[PDB]
Amino acid sequence: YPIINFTTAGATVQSYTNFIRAVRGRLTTGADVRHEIPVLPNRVGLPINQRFILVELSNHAELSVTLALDMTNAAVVGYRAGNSAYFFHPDNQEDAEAITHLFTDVQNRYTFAFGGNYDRLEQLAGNLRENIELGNGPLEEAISALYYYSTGGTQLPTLARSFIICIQMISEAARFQYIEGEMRTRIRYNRRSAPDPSVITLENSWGRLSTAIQESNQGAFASPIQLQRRNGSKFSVYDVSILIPIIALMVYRCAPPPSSQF
Repeated sequence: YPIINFTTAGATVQSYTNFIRAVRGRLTTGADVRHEIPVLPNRVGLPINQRFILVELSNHAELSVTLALDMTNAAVVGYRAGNSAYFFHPDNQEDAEAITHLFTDVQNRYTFAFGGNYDRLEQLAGNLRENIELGNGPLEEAISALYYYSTGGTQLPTLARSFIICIQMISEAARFQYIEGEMRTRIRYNRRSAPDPSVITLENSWGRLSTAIQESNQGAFASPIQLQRRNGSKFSVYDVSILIPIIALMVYRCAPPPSSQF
C-alpha cells in the first residue's frame, strides 16, 4: 500500500500542505470527478490492492505510528505502532476481511470493540470534537499517545481523543481544503484550538454533501444543506459551486448519471 510520511516535528504550513496534498493525491484515483470534485472509489468491487493508503506519522518525541486510511472514505481504519496493529471495529464482514491485508507483518493484531466514528470516539474520549483542541501540538501528542498504547502507556480516552485529532487533521483535511486550511492556519500561528462550528458541520455533513452534489441537478441541490460558519451562524448550501473550494473529496454515493449534455 502507498505510504505518505509526515512529521509534526518542525511542521510548517508547507510541510503539512505537502502532506495533505499527497494523502489527497493517493485518495484521488482520477476515475471519478463530479463537478471538479474527485469522488473516492466505490467500495463495491474495489480490489483489496486498491483499498488502503498508509500515513506514517512521526513526531518530535521521535515516535512513529502508521495510520491506515480507507480509499473509499479517507477514514482511519486503524494504525500500526512498532510490532502491533490496532483496528477500529469493522462496520461489516467485507471491511473485517479487508483490514487483514493491513500490516500483515506485525506480531500483534488487535481489533477494537468500538468503531472509528466521532460519536463513539467522543464518548470514549469523554469530550466532543468541539472541546478537543486541534493543531500541530495536539497531533504531536496524538502520535505519542497512539504509539504508547502499544506499550500500555495510553488510556482509552486519550487514545480516542488522539484518534479524533488524527482523523480531523488527516482524514477531514484531505476531504476538505477548508479543514486543511483551518489546520494550516493553526500551524502557521502555532495555534492549538478546538474546531469551530464550520469545521464541525462540514465533518458532520460530509456524507450528505457528497450525496447532495452527486445527486444534484447540474450542481443544484434538491434540498439545501445547513452548515455553520466559523462564528456559528447558519450557512445554507444550495449548490456544489460554493463547495468547490471547500470539499476536496467525496465519498461515492451514486453512479454519475449519463451525461445530459445540451
